Amino acid sequence: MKQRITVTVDSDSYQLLKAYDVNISGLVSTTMQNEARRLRAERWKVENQEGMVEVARFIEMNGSFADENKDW
Amino acid sequence: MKQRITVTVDSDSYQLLKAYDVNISGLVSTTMQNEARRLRAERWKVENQEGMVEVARFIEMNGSFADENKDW
Repeated sequence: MKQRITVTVDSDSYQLLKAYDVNISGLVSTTMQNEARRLRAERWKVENQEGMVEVARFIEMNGSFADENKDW
Repeated sequence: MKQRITVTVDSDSYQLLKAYDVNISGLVSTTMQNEARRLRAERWKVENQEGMVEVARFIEMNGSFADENKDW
């Protein structure tokens, strides 16, 4: 069978991601796999932060691109 | 008005999170806000499946506690 899990966004941030990469629906269940794997009843944290992205800072920014071709 | 993002999981990991924390739908859009600001998603889904969490016995179930638990 299947389970329809739907977060009615438009107001929530979902739109932002899909607004620039409407490839999250799958992500939804993916973001869980991570929170799922790590899921094991007991879970600590307190304070975690080291490297941020790598071990200094990298990432790549092109500027400001939406995600639509529009009409022309 | 609103946008219905429906990731019919049941098979996907979504269920894994709701199975032990059915507090993701709203979360979905949250994970986006972070992936929205930073707008730097990633591509790395699953490869194959297992089809056996353990190996002993696990016939059709209806539920009892949490969502898919037994006792503790």
